[PDB]
Amino acid sequence: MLEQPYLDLAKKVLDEGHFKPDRTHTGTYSIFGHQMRFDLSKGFPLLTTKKVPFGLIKSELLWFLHGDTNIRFLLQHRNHIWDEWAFEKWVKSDEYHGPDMTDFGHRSQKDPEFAAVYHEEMAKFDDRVLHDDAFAAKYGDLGLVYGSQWRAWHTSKGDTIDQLGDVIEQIKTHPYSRALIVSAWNPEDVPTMALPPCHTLYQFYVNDGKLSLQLYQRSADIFLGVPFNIASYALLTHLVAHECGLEVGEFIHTFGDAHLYVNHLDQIKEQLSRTPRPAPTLQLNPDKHDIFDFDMKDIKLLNYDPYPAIKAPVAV
Amino acid sequence: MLEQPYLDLAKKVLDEGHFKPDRTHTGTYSIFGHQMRFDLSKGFPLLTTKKVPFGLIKSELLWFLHGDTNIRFLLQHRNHIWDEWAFEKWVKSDEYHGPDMTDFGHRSQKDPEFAAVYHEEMAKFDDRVLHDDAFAAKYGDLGLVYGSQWRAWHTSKGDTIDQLGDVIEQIKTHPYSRALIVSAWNPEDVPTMALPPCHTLYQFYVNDGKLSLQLYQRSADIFLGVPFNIASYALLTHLVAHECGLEVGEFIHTFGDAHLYVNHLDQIKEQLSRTPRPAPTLQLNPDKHDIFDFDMKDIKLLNYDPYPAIKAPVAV
Ligand SMILES: O=c1ccn([C@H]2C[C@H](O)[C@@H](COP(=O)(O)O)O2)c(=O)[nH]1
Ligand SMILES: O=c1ccn([C@H]2C[C@H](O)[C@@H](COP(=O)(O)O)O2)c(=O)[nH]1
Repeated sequence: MLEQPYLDLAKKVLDEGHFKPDRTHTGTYSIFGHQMRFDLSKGFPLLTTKKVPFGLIKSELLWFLHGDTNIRFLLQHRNHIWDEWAFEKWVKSDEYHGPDMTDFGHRSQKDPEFAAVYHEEMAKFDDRVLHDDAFAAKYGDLGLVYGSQWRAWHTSKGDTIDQLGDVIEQIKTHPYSRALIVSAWNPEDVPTMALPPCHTLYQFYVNDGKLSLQLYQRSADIFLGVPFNIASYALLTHLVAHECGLEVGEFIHTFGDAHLYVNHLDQIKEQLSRTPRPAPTLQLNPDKHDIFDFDMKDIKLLNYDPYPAIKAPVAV
Repeated sequence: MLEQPYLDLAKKVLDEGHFKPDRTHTGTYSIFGHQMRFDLSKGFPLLTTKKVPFGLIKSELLWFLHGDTNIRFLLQHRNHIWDEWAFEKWVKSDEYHGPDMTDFGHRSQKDPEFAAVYHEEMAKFDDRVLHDDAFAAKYGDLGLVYGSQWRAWHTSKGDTIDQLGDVIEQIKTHPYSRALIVSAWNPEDVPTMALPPCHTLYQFYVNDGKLSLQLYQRSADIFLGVPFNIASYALLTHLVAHECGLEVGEFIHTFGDAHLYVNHLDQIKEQLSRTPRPAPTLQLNPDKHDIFDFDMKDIKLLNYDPYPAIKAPVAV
């Protein structure tokens, strides 16, 4: 079926993936360099071998698409994918008066009581970002997250470039352009970032009237990351095609360091014994065409019928 | 043999490569998305199925390595790879008093006399850049060529970053870093460039004590470009390893738009009937270690024994 390339990457890593020490304190089995591709005319590459929440994907993408850097948008749609990053800022600031929270991610993963204290504090934070406009403005704003690199690349003139909106125009005028690239990697900022963009750079290509996208990920966590990463960019490819009145082609996923955290081995294995089902089908709103103005209800997933979810530890 | 991956890309493009209109006015057969890899412990991937001038590769690389943007360095080593770009600037400037030269590349490819006039003017230019220090400084300096993007990324503070020297330090301190990336793609400059960098971005990786590099090329001309592109980055990988006291691993070559100009079909075909020979062997100077201070005589190619050269039209 459609998702086989994923399953083959997992198998691949389990076999010849070498043990390499990673930034976190968990180990990894990894390979360097891998291309994988999905034919979007065959369906949406949302894994059926485990329930992946399409909502977190759909709302996070619109977030980037709006050039939004404030977590407040995510939280209103019950998306806490980025909470961790806002919170850490809030914690080491002068206005924080409460439990230590140092190394919170590790400490919570290691202490029962702490985790509960953590969720009380993070619960407080999420309420402040939601209601206190000044708080949201001072702590919910991440600054350098995708939607900013995509839609507001700050120039040396202090100006700002809409990389994405710009390339979409070139796609409509010079479809045969071999430079329809959007990059999220800025050398001046990357050395002072908690996490440089994993999704370094992507490229569009148009031939025979159908759109294609190739993403370059410098670091991927197979079991947890990739299932989300694939759906995000396959979805981007759809929306861009919708806008450009083009047909959908292929999503090519190139990798740098593709890895599997050792604390995920049993889970990946169990998944590897499941039989892919017929991939779901995506439906974008026919009437709406400005994908920058698209909202939740304009993107639908039909016939998604996956296997139960596989819970697994997040590495630290 | 070693170069089979190249030959397979060529075969691949000839078979399912679709005809796509390109920027120039020649046509192309192309594919979007391709990974190819070479095991540098097996030898240097300099094609034996046709004589590729290692010198133009070796001297151009040192050029980039020195953060040099002035063509004057190339010309002293009889390298005219970049002349075309300096010259065009010189031509449309106030100080140019001579034959029209408009569209010179095409006009020369189309007129016998013109071509001779062209080579007289370009001969003049090359002598001025070589001897007139102010001329060299005003016309030989390209400004935004690789060695600048690599070793002097201009920041928004007007400052300058040595991307390359910086990553080499991280390789020596955090070998297991999944962010050892050097990028040559700057969104603010790319929309005002004759040719945005084809060699968009590369990534290093270290495991089991041996270095690896993966290059991402957004546009490749199989017959003419790639044979040079491969040797350039395989060589970079060697020098970086030499510096870091590491072993050499693999060169992974990912592609965006890989193409074959139709005016190269007979030539590629003829090459495809040749039988690869044993790949040559590279030797870097054992005593010298600062690769930024390396010069010609510190890099040697042993046992290179290729088939005759294949002359073919440059597309325009
Ligand atoms: O969408 C994403 C975002 C992150 N990661 C992972 C990759 C690594 O596991 C970690 C980033 O590690 P570093 O390369 O920064 O060290 O986060 C993914 O797999 N997918
Ligand atoms: O080292 C190089 C440099 C350039 N090119 C080619 C790729 C294309 O043939 C042309 C650049 O075309 P655009 O993508 O800019 O349109 O130059 C190569 O193959 N190898």
